Amino acid sequence: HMYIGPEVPKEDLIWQDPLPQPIYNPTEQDIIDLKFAIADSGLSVSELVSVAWASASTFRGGDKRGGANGARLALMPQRDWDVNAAAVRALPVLEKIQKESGKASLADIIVLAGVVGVEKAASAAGLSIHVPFAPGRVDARQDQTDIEMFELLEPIADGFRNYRARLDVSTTESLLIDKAQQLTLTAPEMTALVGGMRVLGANFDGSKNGVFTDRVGVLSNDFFVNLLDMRYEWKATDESKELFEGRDRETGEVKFTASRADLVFGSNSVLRAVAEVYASSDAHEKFVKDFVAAWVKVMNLDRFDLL
Repeated sequence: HMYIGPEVPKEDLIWQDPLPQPIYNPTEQDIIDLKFAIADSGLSVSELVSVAWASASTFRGGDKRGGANGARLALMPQRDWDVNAAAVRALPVLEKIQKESGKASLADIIVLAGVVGVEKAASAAGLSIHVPFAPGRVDARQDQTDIEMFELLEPIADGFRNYRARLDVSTTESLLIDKAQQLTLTAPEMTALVGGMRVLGANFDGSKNGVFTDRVGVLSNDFFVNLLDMRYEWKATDESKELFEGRDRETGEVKFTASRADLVFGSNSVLRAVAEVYASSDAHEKFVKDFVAAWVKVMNLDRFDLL
């Protein structure tokens, strides 16, 4: 025997010292294992969706900064932002999962969590769908973050989580459009994300505003069906016109509450045309497929390495 054969693969070698900052290269089986770990973590759909959104939603198309790479949600100041309060209570579990595994960055794991969330919400609505996921993100550390000569702004508003920091007479609807264009979303993709994320229970503070469904955590088209249902009549609750009550016209009962961010989807002609497609009988699969595309789009905004 002359030993001139192919080099045994690195996956077969018994031992190799841990790098103090490992390069990761998760295998398909690595990703599958992480998925099961996340699904069995006891994190809810809403939390899985929340933590994923919070990490990714900082992207600015204007200059191409922000997004889920680097995992700044785990660092200051993002970890402490009011709007991220719900998201951040899920981090410690992914942090532990990341350590036990050592197969992927925390940056990747955060987005994987969103993938698992959307998949579960989909099966709860009677659909098996594959949510695309690309590994490769890295974790930034606190100092690397502190030195950077660009600035990411704590958001005055994020309509996708029905968050509005203070009223200053810039309208909530225009602030939602601003966020959306920062993320380079089209009007249809913005529309699927809002409706999706509403019924998923992704409001920053657990409020029921715009949550037009009795089955939270299920990726249905409930939001759209109930928003366009003429059975309901919509009234402002006071002079601000920031908050609305939807009452059954047949029985008088107050069924829903809503903010301006929710109501605009039925109160602008273009958005409404989109909403009425998603409301359609038998448009559920189509909605789910547009929500997924939109969601994955947002999750990948900053992935210039996937050149």
